[PDB]
Amino acid sequence: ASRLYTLVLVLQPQRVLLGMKKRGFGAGRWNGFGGKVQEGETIEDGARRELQEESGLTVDALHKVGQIVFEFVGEPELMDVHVFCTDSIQGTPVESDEMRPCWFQLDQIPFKDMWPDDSYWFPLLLQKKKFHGYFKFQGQDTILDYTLREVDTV
Ligand SMILES: Fc1cnccc1-c1ccnc2[nH]ccc12
Repeated sequence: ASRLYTLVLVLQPQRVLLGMKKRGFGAGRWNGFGGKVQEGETIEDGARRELQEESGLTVDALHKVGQIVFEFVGEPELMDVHVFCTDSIQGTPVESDEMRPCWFQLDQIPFKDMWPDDSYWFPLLLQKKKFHGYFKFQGQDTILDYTLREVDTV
């Protein structure tokens, strides 16, 4: 009933890396790096793979920080997004035809140009909290209803 996705935030003490997606689903918004998990791959391995594909960066250990389920009314499949963070990467962020990376100071996170749910859970990430969330959307701009709770085990 749900499809697995990953989302990785490279979050360091004073800055966070986001990428502006150029095409496809979510294009035109700043976000972390991620995508669909493949057959025979663990969620964390898929998170690591997608970070490389989309940003050019190599991460070793990833830390689980959240799970968010998205419902888009009128679409049957829920999107089960597993969120991870890291403070330690190798490589320089790469701009490609699919993605434009940029570092942001923590006070300048571009919420108006991000998915609207990020305004709810990104501040929990910044304060090193973990969470379970569920957001029901109509279209890509309107949150009809949501739940969001902090957890000790993701
Ligand atoms: F950007 C996506 C890509 N694939 C699946 C789900 C999302 C998504 C949907 C709604 N809000 C979001 N905030 C951060 C990611 C995200």
